[PDB]
Amino acid sequence: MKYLPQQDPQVFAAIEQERKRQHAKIELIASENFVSRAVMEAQGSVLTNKYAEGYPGRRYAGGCEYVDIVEELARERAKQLFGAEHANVQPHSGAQANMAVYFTVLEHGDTVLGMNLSHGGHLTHGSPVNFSGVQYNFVAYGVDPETHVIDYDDVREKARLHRPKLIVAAASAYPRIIDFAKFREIADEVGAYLMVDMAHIAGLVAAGLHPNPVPYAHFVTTTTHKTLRGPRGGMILCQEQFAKQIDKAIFPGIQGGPLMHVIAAKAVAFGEALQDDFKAYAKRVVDNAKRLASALQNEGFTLVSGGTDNHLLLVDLRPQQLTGKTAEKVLDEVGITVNKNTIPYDPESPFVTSGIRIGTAAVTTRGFGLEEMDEIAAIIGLVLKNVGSEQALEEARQRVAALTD
Amino acid sequence: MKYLPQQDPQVFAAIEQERKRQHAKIELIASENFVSRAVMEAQGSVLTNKYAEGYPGRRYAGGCEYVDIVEELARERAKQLFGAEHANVQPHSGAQANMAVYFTVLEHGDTVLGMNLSHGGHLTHGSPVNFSGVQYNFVAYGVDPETHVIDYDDVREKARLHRPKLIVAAASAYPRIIDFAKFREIADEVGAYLMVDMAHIAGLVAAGLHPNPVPYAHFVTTTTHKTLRGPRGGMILCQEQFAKQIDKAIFPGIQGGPLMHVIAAKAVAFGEALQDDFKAYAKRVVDNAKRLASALQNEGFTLVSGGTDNHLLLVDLRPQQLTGKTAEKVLDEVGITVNKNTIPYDPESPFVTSGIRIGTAAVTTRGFGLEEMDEIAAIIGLVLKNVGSEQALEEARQRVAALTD
Repeated sequence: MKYLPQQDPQVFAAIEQERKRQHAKIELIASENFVSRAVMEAQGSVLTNKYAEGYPGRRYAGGCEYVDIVEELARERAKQLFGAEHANVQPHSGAQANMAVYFTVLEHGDTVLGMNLSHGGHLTHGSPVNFSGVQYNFVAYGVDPETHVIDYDDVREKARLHRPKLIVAAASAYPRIIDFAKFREIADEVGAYLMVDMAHIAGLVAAGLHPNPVPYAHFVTTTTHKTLRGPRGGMILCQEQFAKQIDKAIFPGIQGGPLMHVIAAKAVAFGEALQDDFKAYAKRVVDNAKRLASALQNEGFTLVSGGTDNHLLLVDLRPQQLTGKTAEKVLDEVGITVNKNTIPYDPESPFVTSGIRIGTAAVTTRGFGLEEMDEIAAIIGLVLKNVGSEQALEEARQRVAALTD
Repeated sequence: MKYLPQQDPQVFAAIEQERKRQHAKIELIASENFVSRAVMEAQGSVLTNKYAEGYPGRRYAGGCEYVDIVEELARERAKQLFGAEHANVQPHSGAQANMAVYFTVLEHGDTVLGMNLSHGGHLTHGSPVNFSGVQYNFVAYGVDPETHVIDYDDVREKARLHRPKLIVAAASAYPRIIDFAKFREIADEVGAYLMVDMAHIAGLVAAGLHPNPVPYAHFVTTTTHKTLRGPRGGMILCQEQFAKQIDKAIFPGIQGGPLMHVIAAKAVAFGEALQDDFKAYAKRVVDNAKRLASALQNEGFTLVSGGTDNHLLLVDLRPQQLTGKTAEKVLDEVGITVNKNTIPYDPESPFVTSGIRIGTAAVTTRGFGLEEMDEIAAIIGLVLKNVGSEQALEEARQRVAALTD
């Protein structure tokens, strides 16, 4: 940076602190990742100056000749990446991506079937304090109490009973592979649309390590900033029959002027995803997640679903008689960043929880491998089995520092 | 740039073309402006890596210690700038800022009174193809057919008849000062909330050249990227009694994770706005708009409202027997960027129009003064009075090139 340190010393100092923090801490938040310097440079471009209401070629303003190219590059790379017939790269977030799809196919008060929020489902999949649960009539399907895998007979029973107009698949904290073929089969029986919110698994789908929902879903929403390793924003994928309706829902439906600088960075992120190195990266993410899961069990931890199939895992902390809140607090003290997360059939509230959510996407971008996964799990064991001991937390603090150079 | 040219030659080339375009063209789109290099550097920071769901201190994730400072800096500077009791700097856009306020005080199907869209009102103020007109029952007030100034007796009559729960004030294409005192007086009579969408006039309010709506409105929404000269995003200002409700409406209401890198740039933009130079800048914007308005009338053009009080003006093209579409097209050929805009009581559709919207905020940032305003208006006269002559458009093309170095 050059102009910011002179202009705003207060803001620059906090950014530099955050920059050093991201390097020092072990970042295990499943939704977080580190973007390349090329992605950031695209977000810090002059493209923020341009109002580009509308779509490439069909704009409601002149001078969009070059930002059209940028958006088309973002749309075509995404179609090439996921095998979609249409893409919309304008959603400001995953929340707005979901919102636009809901705006497309649903009237106010329509019944929608999504995943239970305490079982892995996202806030935008029917939270009573979120727009989705207030605007639409959301019913929930769950996971098996023992295996923690989606009960597909329950998805079928809830669909046949409540008769939803839309079925939503995918989650924020589900460590297993989602059977999209069964979700479409259930949707076809009740005559409902199938939406898949692949936000978390997007990068794994792009690398071919998680089944692609695109051939099975009518709508596929995602964030660009999770396993896809792009800028903070959203995207909608659909077949050409909904293409016009999806575009109208974003603009002039729920949004206004798009973020052309962020869309530029999306294109860069999609470009990086198409390369062979990203496929090797995403496999290491999955390999690291399996290794970390196995190593935590070795330490004596119980895991939700008994392991993982993707990038994230959930630790059932009930055997250790610890809450997610307590675990989150004590690991923050030693330099490990997690988040408290409800486990399926949690006896605790969403603000206390009985579990922690851990992802490997961030540490794998850094260069962490199977060996580092063994050490991370060993530190977690030392911390959580000795919460009252400051000498163990000091030992953990030094071992965290050794991993991060 | 360093890493983007190597990583993505296609995206970098289009950005460089856009960079050169912004320098070459005369940018007269009223909603557009040029951000400082410090604002861009904040948007191209590592802050995009961090999930900061919640608010400073009351986060739903750990490691937010430094991004909290950034957001607090953005919130406190905005409060210092506009004299507000509370600020929310998380809205991804002006559309989402408006959406959150609507989500706060209104149920589905509630009556809301906003400005007529063909008279100056914005898309989010009740368009039947926008979420606002579909979600809520929008009624419109208008301007006087002769003076084009808001008919405040009509605002009062529409409010007393339709009994709205909320009244929205402000516009996308209104060249005069809005009487917020009268809007609150009308709202108090019918027992309705008053929302002011100051998106366009925000920078002029910050410099004290347009009356502050804050003391009069229950809610004040705005974009940060117009006359405020900041990054592309939104903001909500309100009194402390709605503070908790407004925060809940943004998260977990309509959004998810905020854009911390954009919020950083918002803080930088607010910091730049607090300085004395910005007040001198914003006065020049107003001075330039008055000079350009007077000079266009000198050329023989009819203006909506007979001039301007702010940053923008509307040219009534009916005397020249030209549509806004035609004027927009021919000025694009010579290097002047405008947008077609409906004039009050337009006989043409919103896709053809009888007028063009012109703003001075962008050219004033460049260094354009009263002399340059005289020349810009002279070129517009040459172009629009000689649409069929290629020799005049070539003469105009060279005169545009002379203004932009």
